[PDB]
Amino acid sequence: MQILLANPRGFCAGVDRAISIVENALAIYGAPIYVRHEVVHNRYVVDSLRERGAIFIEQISEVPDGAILIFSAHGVSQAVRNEAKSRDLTVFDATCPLVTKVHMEVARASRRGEESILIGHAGHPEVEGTMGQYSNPEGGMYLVESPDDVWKLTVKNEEKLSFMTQTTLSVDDTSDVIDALRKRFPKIVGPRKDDICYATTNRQEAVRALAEQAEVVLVVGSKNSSNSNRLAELAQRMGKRAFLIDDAKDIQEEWVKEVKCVGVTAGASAPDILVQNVVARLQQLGGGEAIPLEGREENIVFEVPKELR
Ligand SMILES: C=C(CO)CCOP(=O)(O)OP(=O)(O)O
Ligand code: SF4
Repeated sequence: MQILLANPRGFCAGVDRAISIVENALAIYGAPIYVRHEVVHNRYVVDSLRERGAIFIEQISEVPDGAILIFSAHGVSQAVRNEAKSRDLTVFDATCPLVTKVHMEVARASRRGEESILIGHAGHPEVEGTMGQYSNPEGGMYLVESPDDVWKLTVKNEEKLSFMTQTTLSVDDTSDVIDALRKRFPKIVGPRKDDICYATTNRQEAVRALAEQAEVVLVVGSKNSSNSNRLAELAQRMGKRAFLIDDAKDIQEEWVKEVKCVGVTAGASAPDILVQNVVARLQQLGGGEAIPLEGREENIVFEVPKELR
């Protein structure tokens, strides 16, 4: 059994920064450090940090007065940032710069009273944060997930309309939704293609190349990781069996019985030690040296805030 590794895979720049933000806070100020929402969507990263004294909560009301609070990499609404601000709290913001970029555009549209449409998945914290940058009661902020949602949307002024996207979507599904938006609203304005980040695009491109060669694909990532789910889906749609797994213990022997080529990749929040343990398990089940595919080079790093060096 040949083991192939996708490239790129694993940590993006935003996740690396967000994790360092919480590790350095804990180091500078000692435990506890409160974090609103899982800092990134990975069970192993979250447990590692909790076991070091980060405490993960869902609402600002759970955080005591005097505390240090970190916003997750997914970002937060204005109302959240305001509730934190009115409270007696030291705040560090781990929001990925690439999410912040979308926030600034939503905020600009709000100020203009011009309506905006986000493509994204209902209930995701990134969507709640980005929708929550819009407050102008005179325009509007609408969420669509699919062409069918576009076909039912009505807006107040279709001559003044722009769109934004969640950072971790399917590049291909999002393309379909934009084509629908432009047919329904010919004067809609947007970025040249979408707001899907470089890491999400590259890991999709990499898993496409991986699935071309492998009969089975394992995607290391947590159930609630939106970008990881898109990797598994992509492979499945190319007709490969694909499984989303947190660690090596999730691998079922049947999944790889009589398989000649298995591929492994990792979503943007999954640490490389988990992939190493997956490879070790595949090897026990008969695989050989893991071979990395050639891949698009990633070179972007986002530094922690100077106050957290
Ligand atoms: C940290 C992120 C903000 O885009 C995304 C990368 O990590 P993850 O925490 O797995 O988020 P997603 O559920 O949006 O994919
Ligand atoms: S997946 Fe993209 S937007 Fe989300 S944290 Fe990573 S680099 Fe930032």
